[PDB]
Amino acid sequence: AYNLLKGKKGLIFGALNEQSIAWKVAERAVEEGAEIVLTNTAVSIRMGTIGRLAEKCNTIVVPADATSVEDLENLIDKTMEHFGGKFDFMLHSIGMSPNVRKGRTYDDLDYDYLSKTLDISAISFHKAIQVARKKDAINDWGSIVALSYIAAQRTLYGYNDMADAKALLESIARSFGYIYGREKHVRINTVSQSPTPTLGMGDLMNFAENMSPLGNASANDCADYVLTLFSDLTRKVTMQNLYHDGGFASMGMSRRAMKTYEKGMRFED
Amino acid sequence: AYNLLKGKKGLIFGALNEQSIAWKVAERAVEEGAEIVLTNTAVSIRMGTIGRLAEKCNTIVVPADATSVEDLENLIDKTMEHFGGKFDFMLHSIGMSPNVRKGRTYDDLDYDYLSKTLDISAISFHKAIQVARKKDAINDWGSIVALSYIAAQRTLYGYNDMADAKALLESIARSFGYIYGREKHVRINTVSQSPDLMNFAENMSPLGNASANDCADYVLTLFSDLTRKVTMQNLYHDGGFASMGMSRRAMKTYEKGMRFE
Amino acid sequence: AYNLLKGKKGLIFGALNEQSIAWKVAERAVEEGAEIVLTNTAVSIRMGTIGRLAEKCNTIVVPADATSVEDLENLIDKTMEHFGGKFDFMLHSIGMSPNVRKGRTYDDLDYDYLSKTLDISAISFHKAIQVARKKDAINDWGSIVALSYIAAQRTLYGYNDMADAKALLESIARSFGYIYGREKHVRINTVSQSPTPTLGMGDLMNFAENMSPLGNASANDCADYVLTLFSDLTRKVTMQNLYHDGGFASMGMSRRAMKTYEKGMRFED
Amino acid sequence: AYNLLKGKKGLIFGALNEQSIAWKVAERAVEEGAEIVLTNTAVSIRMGTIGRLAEKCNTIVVPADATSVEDLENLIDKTMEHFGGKFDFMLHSIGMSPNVRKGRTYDDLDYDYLSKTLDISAISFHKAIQVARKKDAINDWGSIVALSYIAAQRTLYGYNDMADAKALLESIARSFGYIYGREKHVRINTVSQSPDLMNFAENMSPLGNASANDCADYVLTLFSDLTRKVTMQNLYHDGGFASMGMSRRAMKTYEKGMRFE
Repeated sequence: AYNLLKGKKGLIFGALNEQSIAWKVAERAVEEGAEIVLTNTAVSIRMGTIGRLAEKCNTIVVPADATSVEDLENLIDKTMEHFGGKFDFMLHSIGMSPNVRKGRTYDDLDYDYLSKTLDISAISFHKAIQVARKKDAINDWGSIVALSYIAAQRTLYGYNDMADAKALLESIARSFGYIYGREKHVRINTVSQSPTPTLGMGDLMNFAENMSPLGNASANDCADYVLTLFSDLTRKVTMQNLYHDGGFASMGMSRRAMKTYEKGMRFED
Repeated sequence: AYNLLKGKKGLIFGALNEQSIAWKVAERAVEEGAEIVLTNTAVSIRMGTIGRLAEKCNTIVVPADATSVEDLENLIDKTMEHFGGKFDFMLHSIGMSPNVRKGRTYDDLDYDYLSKTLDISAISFHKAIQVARKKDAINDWGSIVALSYIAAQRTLYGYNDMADAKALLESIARSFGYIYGREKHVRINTVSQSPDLMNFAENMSPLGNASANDCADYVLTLFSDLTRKVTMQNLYHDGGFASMGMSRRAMKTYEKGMRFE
Repeated sequence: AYNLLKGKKGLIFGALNEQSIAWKVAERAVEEGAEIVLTNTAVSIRMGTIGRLAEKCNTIVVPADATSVEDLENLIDKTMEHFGGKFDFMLHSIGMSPNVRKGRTYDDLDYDYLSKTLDISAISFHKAIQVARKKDAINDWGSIVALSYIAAQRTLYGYNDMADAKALLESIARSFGYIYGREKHVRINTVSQSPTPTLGMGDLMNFAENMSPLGNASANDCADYVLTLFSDLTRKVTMQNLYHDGGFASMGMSRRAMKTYEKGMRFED
Repeated sequence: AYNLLKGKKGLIFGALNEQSIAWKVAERAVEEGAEIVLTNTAVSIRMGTIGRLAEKCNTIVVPADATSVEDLENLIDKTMEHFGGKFDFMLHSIGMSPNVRKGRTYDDLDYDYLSKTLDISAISFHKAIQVARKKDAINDWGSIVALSYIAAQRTLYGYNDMADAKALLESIARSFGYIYGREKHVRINTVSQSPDLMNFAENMSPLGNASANDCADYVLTLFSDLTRKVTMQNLYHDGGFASMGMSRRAMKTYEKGMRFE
């Protein structure tokens, strides 16, 4: 409780449940003296899950499909209403693939499903920032963050069209980082996070834990790092893809990972 | 004339005119002993230019919208009929942004325009590979190349949504490289080619900018058996640009600009 | 003044004068509630410059050639004495090239001078960390930072053998990051900083200012960012080369840089 | 046999035995119509193995400690005498760590050992290029390659100070690439080659690990005129390893390891 975000206002997407990273950013950002507004889809809100978080953080849950420019124009107006003007930061934490959910392989994509994957997981970020820019919703030296994963750089079996969506997301962070930065000094970055619970499940989380010298970064560790990016101490950090993974991105082989791999290869013999 | 591609068969997208990289790849690939099939839009073919290349390369041009799975299915069928079965290599050299054409700023995109940008410039690559995979069109140890640009990594003002499309294209090369590679050992790579920006890149690059002729020669290596273990790479072909922070030549021009200010 | 480094102890190398980045990290780290020890060469101290900073921050200036394992073993003992035990963080900010100073070009190196360049600018970092590790000088979840520059990745005319030294420095951060991390969860990173005053002079600082949407990062901006890395909020950030450059690393061409370049190319005609 | 290097002349360091990449580069380079000169340490030559390669390649082996500027001066003189003037390409394939040989952990390095590691594995590359530049030994549009490994970017437990030496080697390629390129248009690149680690890399890489034969073929492309605009690059030649996060094959082996635990 350093009061890092004292007198700072933000919008957080993608708080579903207590386990979700955007949920932890929300409750941890207020803890640091921030006012926030929450958003998710009606089918996400109606369940009644996020409302509980929007009790804790005081503040409101504004319904919006983040792929709908209309829903985003409403979201920004209702967000700016609630704060009584501009805000400082925004957390984008959205992404799913109908290709993954319908069990299509990467060499058997449905291209309507792919358009949805790219729209929900990446273009939504551009849409959210463009609506904000047009309504001048964000103060000078504000901070926009989107969550990403290293499949954007290095292919992960079964992660499918989400890898390509994360690459597109990270590029939008650069492209829009330049425009918003040269104009109003607003910084835009991606945090490339460890695989986190709720093919990003059991065996992969063990591999990444063992490979990473500091182990996997928790959702709480992620929330911790993101606060730094919303603080004035990261003002000159923009257009970056920041690995938050206990060193995973910088590792070829750990002794601990090889010890497991060698057993898989040798144990029987 | 090394006969690098003797006995090899190729499909080439994006040959428009004599200045096109894809055009130079087609004529160099035939010089190196490859058989090829050309493809572009019906409208491109109708303008009469690509027919000149098909005659020189002793082959056919098959009309296809590369964003249309149906057209790509027809194309792969006609290509395999022309060759009498499977082929070895494929060049994707397509890309266009309606947002750029209409002079839209990056913070005033049309999202229907952006959909077209991504589809023509990136998803068209996935579509062509997936149709080829389903028809088993490509021989084991085949080679697929798409052309890209460093805006995929580093922002160029005014390159607009094409930067994001290139980032997506390069990711498709990796995603599909893994899938096509593990089975049939087909390699998939992007060549990040050279492009006032032209003058800046020329002076920044110790060897100067790569020409379309230069790029054609480099792509031949990737279709050759000599690059069989090179896959899922984004290969800078730019006379050193991607590895430069500042050259003497580029700094001298910039300094003169600071003094005229 | 968030009290980020409340009850935290560190060692800072390379404070020469008020303009120097390690000087600003020192005075800014105490401001955030840290105790520090200062070090430089006798010829740096004797001038009497750093002593003034070691008045402001209370604490001592311990003389040490950071290329001498003997001087470093003394430094760590005297540092741990002064704190009455282990410390938490360490700032490495050392580097020069006799090749640069004697005006030799990269294709006319003196190889004794190169050994010195690599030793002062990179191997010194390994030496400092190895001495610390052998004396268990650093608490669990401690943070080691070395300052670097993008010439490590992208060649800069006239920057000479320093580019190769920065590449070697950044690699040591990874190599030692893994060892110190898997054992005692100590994180190790490099901050790749903007060109900063005291070929990293006038025309280059203008180019980097114009190219970077947020302009060059100051020594004060750098000190700000480094505090985040010493804080508990970056615990899972290790083996990273972190660009702090107003977006330089992520830029191909800004409108503002091209406006200057086009004048250089066209103005006369 | 493409005659890729017809009329070209090369100097090759690091050929020890039939299994060496440098050995395979020498014999493939001659097959492709190059003339070469071989170099290794006096002690290496005395063991009798490399003389077999010099006979096959119809050439000489010149003794040189590649860390000795004096020996490199003698080598470049003898090479240029053998060829009757300038040559086109050079392969650096040297590297050894006394710290690794003596089983020193990375947090217990000997700094005299580390000096030797850096000198043999990295600075030797600068030394050879600088001596070649001063004697103007290399033709315009020549090609210099050194062999590297991805430990330069991503940490492998037990690869030790060799990881840092590879990071330094790759930086020298860029630093010297710019200087040699701007004048004489000589390209300088590193090839980041494949290497239980061998099994892990084989299963992670969609195409499997690159062999020394594979690497020789790829290096031929970099000595050929077809790669003239490729410089200051670190080129992964690894069947896709550098672009992989996790493969099905690698994950299956790892899963079996988790269950045996």
